[PDB]
Amino acid sequence: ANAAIEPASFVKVPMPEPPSSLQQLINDWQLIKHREGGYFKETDRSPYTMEVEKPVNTEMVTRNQSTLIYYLLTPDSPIGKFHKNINRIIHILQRGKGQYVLVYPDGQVKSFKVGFDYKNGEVSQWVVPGGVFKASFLLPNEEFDNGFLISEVVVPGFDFEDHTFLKGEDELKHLVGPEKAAELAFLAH
Amino acid sequence: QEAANAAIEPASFVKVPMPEPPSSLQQLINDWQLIKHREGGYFKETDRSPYTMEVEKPVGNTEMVTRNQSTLIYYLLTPDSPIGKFHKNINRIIHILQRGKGQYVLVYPDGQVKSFKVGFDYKNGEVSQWVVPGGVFKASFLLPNEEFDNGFLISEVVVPGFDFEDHTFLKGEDELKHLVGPEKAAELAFLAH
Ligand SMILES: Nc1ncnc2[nH]cnc12
Repeated sequence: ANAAIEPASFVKVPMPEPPSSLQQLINDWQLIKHREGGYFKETDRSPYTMEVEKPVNTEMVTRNQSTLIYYLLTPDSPIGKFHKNINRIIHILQRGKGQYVLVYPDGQVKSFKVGFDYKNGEVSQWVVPGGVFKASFLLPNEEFDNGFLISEVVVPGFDFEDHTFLKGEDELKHLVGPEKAAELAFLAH
Repeated sequence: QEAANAAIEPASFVKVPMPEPPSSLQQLINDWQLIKHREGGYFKETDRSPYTMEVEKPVGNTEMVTRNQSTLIYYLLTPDSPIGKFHKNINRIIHILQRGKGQYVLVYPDGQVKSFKVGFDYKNGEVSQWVVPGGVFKASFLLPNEEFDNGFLISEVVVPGFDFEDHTFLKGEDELKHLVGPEKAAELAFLAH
């Protein structure tokens, strides 16, 4: 809790197209649609590898030390559906405004806003622990033509073998009860 | 080195820094509890991974060492402290533009010296995120802008996590000379001593 989930109109019913400025940026930077939704683009992957213990009795797997991506939400596709990661993820706000909703394994729900107006409780830099489900949606905002741009750094570096989607609203019901699950259903597959 | 090469051109602020920072920035400094950094500017370590990693460090001949997997930082340049003075780092550092505008000046051990601008107006060669290879000396300075009241705020991620052994900062222009023509160095002097 803390933020109050109130999806703008384009969040509930996404728009067919994003404003042209966001289109430009999308094409110039060659961002692509992510599995979760929104646009992204891995811009860095450490040349350094590191061995890491991973449960299968565990097993050693090797990953890059770190990975960086640009992640962008837009009226075009404003939601980044509920997904979980093995490693902690660092998020750095760059432009616009958005909101995050985290579902902890014990079933606790947390939601907060991302933006540069810290006085009004807007975070511009946040970390979400591995194992914690997360989703985020675009918040309307001028200043960045209704867009939301952030940078993400994963350590060890991202690897889909470490990524897992919330299995629909079902598993949501299991985690937060039906009444809450229903509320956050728009953020899941 | 894909960043568009930029023209090193300070402003009144840079060469003749202000006495105190402008109210809005000063307020941010107080609220976020940012401290003036050794190399200049203000900062704060926001996140230091609880998870660790063993890394091999030289002392040829080397030896293992434990490091936090990563460190996060808020770095801000203001008209009263507009320069991030030249300094190296064993590891690569990821930089992410957040507010304001600025310019970076790098000096590779080959003597090679690139310089680019940080801003969101990429249609003009400005970059919003950049990685500086360990080993390279980096300096940065403030660029007048209105969006962020002449401030320049970025975030830096270091992995392995920052340790003082990983840090060093060239002194005076002498070392700057034996890295760049004593001439080209003269120009890049305000980012040194
Ligand atoms: N580098 C990356 N590649 C794919 N999905 C990601 N999610 C976060 N970072 C990612």
